[PDB]
Amino acid sequence: KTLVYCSEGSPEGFNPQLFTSGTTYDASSVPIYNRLVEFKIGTTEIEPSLAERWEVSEDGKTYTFYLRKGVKWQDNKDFKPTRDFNADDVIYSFMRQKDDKNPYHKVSGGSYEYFQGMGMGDLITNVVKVDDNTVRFELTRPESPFLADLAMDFASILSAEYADNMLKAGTPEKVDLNPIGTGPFQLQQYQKDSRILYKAFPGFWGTKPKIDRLVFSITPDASVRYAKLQKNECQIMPYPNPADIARMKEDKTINLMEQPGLNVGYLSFNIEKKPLDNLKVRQALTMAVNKDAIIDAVYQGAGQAAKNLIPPTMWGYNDDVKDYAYDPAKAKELLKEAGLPDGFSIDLWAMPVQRPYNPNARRMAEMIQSDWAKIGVKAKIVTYEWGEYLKRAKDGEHETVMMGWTGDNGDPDNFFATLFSCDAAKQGSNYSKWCYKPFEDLIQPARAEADHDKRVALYKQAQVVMNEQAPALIIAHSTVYEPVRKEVKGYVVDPLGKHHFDNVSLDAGENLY
Ligand SMILES: NC(=O)CC[C@H](NC(=O)[C@@H](N)CCC(N)=O)C(=O)O
Ligand SMILES: [Cl-]
Repeated sequence: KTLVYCSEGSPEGFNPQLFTSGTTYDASSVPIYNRLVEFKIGTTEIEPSLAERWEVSEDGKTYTFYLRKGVKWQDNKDFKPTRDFNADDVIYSFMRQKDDKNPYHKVSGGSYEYFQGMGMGDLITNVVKVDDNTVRFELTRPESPFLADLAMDFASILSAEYADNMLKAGTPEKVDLNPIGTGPFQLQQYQKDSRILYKAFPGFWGTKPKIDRLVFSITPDASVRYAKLQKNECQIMPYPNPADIARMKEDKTINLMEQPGLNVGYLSFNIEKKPLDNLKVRQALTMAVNKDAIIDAVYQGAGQAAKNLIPPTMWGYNDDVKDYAYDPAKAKELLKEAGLPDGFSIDLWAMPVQRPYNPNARRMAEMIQSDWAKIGVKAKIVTYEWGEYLKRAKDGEHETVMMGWTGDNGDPDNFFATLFSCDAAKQGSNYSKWCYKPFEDLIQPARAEADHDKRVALYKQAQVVMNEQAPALIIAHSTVYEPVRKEVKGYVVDPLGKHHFDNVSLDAGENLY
């Protein structure tokens, strides 16, 4: 049986270590690779995966994983494995990211954005082979999110034998170009911006998928995606046009699943660029924007105007945080107070693809542009190919940039630290380039703290500190809609935002209306 998924854009590549977009993860880490541990689908409950069990030392600084035996690696034209998954695969996977003397560290540019943005290098002091089936992580300090971190895409396990061979053959880049995993699907063909083809991996260690061919039809226009869905040219699609939601609910070919998103959409201010280093200017740009008007016009009601980086469904949420008011007059006065009575010009980057937290960045940019103009700020809307967009914003080239997040592990650390820490400003996904000690003073002890109520207290104050400094314009938390042909059984919406096909089957017959 063949399932066709209409994806929203092209993946950036096939080694998940090197990238941060859900687009890439759906095409790489989710189908092809495994992690040591895995969340139960639809939840953030951690379950055994490549590690069948683990122990944690009483001081929390040592994690020992006992690895599943008999796990086969995939094969391709350049690689046939001579051994099964073991500790060396795990050690290669992490040392490549951590160690600049590992031969693969600079391969494909070595942009381990998650690894570096989460400060995993300062945390993980060693990864040790206890024996062929036992690996030990040694940490410099306790880290409550660490187990959840190992369930994330960036911590996918790559093949050390494959890596060995490709290095000896003088073509190490093939590890990143031609993926070899332990997972349920293997990559068969990729035609850039057109299609991805997968077949079920016969030697897969887990429960076999109920489909044996998986096709991604790369389809960036949401209206075209829905047209294909109605024709059953694809059976699943993400990010429907917000205007389409009403007739989709009446569409008897599909089940329209919906849930509150574990996500956020925002506009990052690059505080390295004038005049965005000025606090009153950031507050003025924030107060000029009517967020409720964006929820109405861009999301067509399907979300909530935001004051905090984390959505209401994330624990630690601080409801006592004080929203910036929509007040252009006062925003103009703040600019005057800042010594900018005649405003200024600034660029506003908007991605060209739909995101779970932003269904139409272009249209939203036009609204913010119109809002900013009322206070004398002239925004220039800029866009890039999705992969290039992320790369250049990571390089700090933007002045302001539209951005967002679906949580990866259910933990507040994965929002506050991964998006707004100093580590993330230097080498991660903090495109505000904001590095602020009183923030660090909260989010860093919060990771090390094991007491849940104490973690809640620290994150609540991190929201206060962040709101006071306005390093980003926090716009929305959005409703998630996932249209699925009724012929599809077994599909489960992921609050962590990836799309999983290893669990789905297709009915015998089909609806032709
Ligand atoms: N600027 C960035 O690196 C963020 C891009 C953003 N990524 C994510 O939200 C992560 N958490 C991947 C998880 C997911 N999308 O399912 C994106 O738009 O994909
Ligand atoms: Cl909020």
